[PDB]
Amino acid sequence: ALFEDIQAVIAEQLNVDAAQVTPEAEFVKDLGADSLDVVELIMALEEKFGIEIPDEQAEKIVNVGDVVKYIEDN
Repeated sequence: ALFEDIQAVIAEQLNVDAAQVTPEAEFVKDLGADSLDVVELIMALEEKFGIEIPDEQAEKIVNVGDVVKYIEDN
């Protein structure tokens, strides 16, 4: 599933437990990331899923739902 997949990349990149990584969970406030962490995370995801995330979109991405709903919509 695309969720378990991305959730995996998120949990390993941000060194947190999978159970934390929920659609509602925020990269910064909830998962302890800093802005640069999300930049690295996004690049690893673009790599993994071979899809480009235009900057306008990347800056709109606040939670794990935002990132998932993008990848699968694209």
